[PDB]
Amino acid sequence: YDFVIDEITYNFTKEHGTVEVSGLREFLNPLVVNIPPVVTYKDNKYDVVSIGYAAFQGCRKVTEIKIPSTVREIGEFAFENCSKLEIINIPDSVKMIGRCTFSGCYALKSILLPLMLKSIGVEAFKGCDFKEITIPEGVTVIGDEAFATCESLEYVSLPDSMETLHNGLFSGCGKLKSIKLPRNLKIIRDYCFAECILLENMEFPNSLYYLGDFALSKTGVKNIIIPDSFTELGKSVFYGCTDLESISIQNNKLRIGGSLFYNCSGLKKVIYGSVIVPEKTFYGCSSLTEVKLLDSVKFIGEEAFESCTSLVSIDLPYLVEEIGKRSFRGCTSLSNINFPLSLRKIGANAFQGCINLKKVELPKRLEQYRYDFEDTTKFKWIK
Repeated sequence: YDFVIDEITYNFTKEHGTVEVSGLREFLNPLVVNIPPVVTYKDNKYDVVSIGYAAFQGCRKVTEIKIPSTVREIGEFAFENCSKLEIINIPDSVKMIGRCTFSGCYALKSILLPLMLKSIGVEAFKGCDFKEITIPEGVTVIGDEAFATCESLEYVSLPDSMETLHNGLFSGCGKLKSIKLPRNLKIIRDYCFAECILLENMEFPNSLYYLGDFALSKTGVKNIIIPDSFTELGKSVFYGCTDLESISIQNNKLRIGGSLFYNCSGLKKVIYGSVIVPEKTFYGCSSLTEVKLLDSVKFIGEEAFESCTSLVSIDLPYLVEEIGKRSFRGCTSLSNINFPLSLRKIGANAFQGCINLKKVELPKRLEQYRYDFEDTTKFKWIK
């Protein structure tokens, strides 16, 4: 630092007659930091116009910081890991909250953002203990993981003009039950709501066409309908959702990654119409008991229904061409399945472990696939 006044250290900044707060007085061997708007040093007055980069980083004993109206800029990391910080104000002139500014402020239970704020950086509020936050209408960017691990957050108002939610924005917000999405939202990026285990109420705007990888993983959703307005779902979007009971994805042209409902162990009912059921879509869906595949479904991917141990019947629609490797492996309850004459290929061990699959009917043309069933399965061969 350049000089110290009371408990606070200062650095000279380029603008004539100005200083930045650079930290607190430290001894080598409830705490309120009261930042003044003006300090005098060696007969000259200096306006306190900014808080420096990492100025209070790791100051784990501070409980309150009072920031004067003259502060117009706050550096990245400024209050990072201020884990006892409970009380702080952001002056009206501050336009950006930078990277990690409040990351790790686990005791911070509220904040009011300046109405003229324009951007919120990566991880800006990661771990803060807010119950609610309102984002001013003019905020045009909110960075990755800005509210990740905000474990008390129950209410958030996003700017209504926002069109993209960044990666991991609300990852780990395990008290968030609802969110109102911006009315013209286009894209939800990867991990956005991952581990929002209580999240139940979220309506999709008509404009929303993309959900990224793991975007709704380990959420609280109960019944999902993917409307025709979606054009792409990433991988693992609903991975591990334990409260999800039904899904409907009927659109024949929707692009979908693998593992969408992997480990959705509460999923009971499926309606599915996309042309391909990708790899591992329903892996480990051990409560799944009703599966409606629309006539538009033509391929059942590798391991798609592996470990669906409650599924007794499935009607394969009349134009199915391929069943993948291990597609019904370990479906212990599976008893009733048809093999349409459009079928060209059955993958290795597709019906391994299907111990209750006692009788099937196949064309002689597919008899080489008999080894992909349990040796107890009896076959009726169609000439």
